[PDB]
Amino acid sequence: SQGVIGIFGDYAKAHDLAVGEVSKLVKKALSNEYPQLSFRYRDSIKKTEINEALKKIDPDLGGTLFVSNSSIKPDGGIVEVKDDYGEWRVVLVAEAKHQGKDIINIRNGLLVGKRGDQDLMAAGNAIDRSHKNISEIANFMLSESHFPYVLFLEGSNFLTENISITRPDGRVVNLEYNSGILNRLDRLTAANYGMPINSNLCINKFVNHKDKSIMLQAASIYTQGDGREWDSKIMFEIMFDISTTSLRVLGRDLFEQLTSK
Amino acid sequence: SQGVIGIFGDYAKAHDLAVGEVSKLVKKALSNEYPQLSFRYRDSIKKTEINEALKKIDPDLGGTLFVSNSSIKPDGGIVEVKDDYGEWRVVLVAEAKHQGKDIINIRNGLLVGKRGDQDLMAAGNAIDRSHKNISEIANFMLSESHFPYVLFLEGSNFLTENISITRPDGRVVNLEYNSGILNRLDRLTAANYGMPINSNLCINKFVNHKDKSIMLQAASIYTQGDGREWDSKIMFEIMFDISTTSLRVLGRDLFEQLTSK
DNA sequence: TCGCGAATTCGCG
DNA sequence: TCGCGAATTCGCG
Repeated sequence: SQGVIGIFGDYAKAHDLAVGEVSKLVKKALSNEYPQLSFRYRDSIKKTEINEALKKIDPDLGGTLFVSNSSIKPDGGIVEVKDDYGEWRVVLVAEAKHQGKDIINIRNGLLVGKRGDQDLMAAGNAIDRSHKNISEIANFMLSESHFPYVLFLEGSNFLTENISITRPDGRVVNLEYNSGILNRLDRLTAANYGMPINSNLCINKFVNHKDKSIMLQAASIYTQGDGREWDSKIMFEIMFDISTTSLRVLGRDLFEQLTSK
Repeated sequence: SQGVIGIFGDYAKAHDLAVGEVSKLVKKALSNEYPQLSFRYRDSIKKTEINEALKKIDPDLGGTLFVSNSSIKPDGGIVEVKDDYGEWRVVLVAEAKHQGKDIINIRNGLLVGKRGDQDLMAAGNAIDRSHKNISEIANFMLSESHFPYVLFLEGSNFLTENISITRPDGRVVNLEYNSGILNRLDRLTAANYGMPINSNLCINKFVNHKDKSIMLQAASIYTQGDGREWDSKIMFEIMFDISTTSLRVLGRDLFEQLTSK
């Protein structure tokens, strides 16, 4: 709670900064707050890197590639920091997804459906893709104790409250939030193991079962619950919060740089 | 290696059985081989179940649902067995995916692309969806030591060798296997942590890092490497193999039923 | 070049 | 009914 983020946030709002530009601005704020630490922003990671990180855990892992310069490209990029051993440690990965143009149709008068008949459109499964990148960055961070992955959802397919949109003929159509003809929110909940959405799940839980002990890598899933678009200021504050808690977890491998610089 | 599967396999080939009907036939073979064990086949699992399995690991897990009767429906169903405590243990989950209709276009004469110009079509990312279900059944089986998930890939987007298709005008067009304009095989490799495709990865590896010890749940990804469709006999034999090794892992909780029945 | 992402309508039980 | 899956063309750097 250092005040400087109040100025940064109002900058984002004053410019309608998308997720990618907000993560770039988060890097700026971080280096402003921690001037002796070294941050950077990437817009992609190559599969070779991920595989290289994998076989460092176990020799039999990470031994596959079919397209040589294949890569993943989170539309909000990766913010990293440099630790005391010169290694780069990811402190933020962000992505922003959209589904369900229903509120647009109902705001206007366009009747959708197979025969121009429907008010609503049966929600599709495109949002299932979001699990691939989460898997990639999870495997990338399989040796870290923090998973700083933030997903930002938007659209009529991601409602957490009931909303009423009125047509150009006075017709109030109602979007019922828990309706399985619209709500695709459940399609993401496997990523944080059914832990709460709209919350920062950055620090990894360790759960057991038998002698079977294991680590969970949960993603932070945030929803514009009322159908509207995201406020860049809030989007910014969330990312700053998830990145700082990442820095808290990295605190051991950052000490030298912070005390002697 | 009990012979009976030779007859079963030739049955599948003689009928072109899709993945779902092959898994149903696998159940039949299993109960034929293990007549004192109790198997069953489901075609879906409800999110409530998955959440119920999750909070059995940790109280804070599995506490989310937005659509009440939301479910997942692997197009090859789930084969289970009943253990000595009356509990049902999944021994097989199978799914079959398709991408890249290129070999059809080149077999015929249809030039694709924005202006009816191209021989090839730039491969899309629909195959990324396959990670959701893998996540769901992984969370479902987070307390098991075996992950019996088999994925069957088919299409010009999943080639492991170079193939040559000749047009109705003598034109040999060549599909180069490691071409990143066609090959989407890398889009699955996060599921088995870069371990070998076309192999049975059913038994879970335990890898460490610090004191940080963890369990990996790797999916079996099989490819029709030469673009063609799957032979139901082989598809069958693979599923039977992955399911039996599942039974091997369950061997402790199955003893009573096998010795006293 | 090459390789990555976007998220869509609608069928089906 | 309601809710799940299918996998597609093509833009963009």
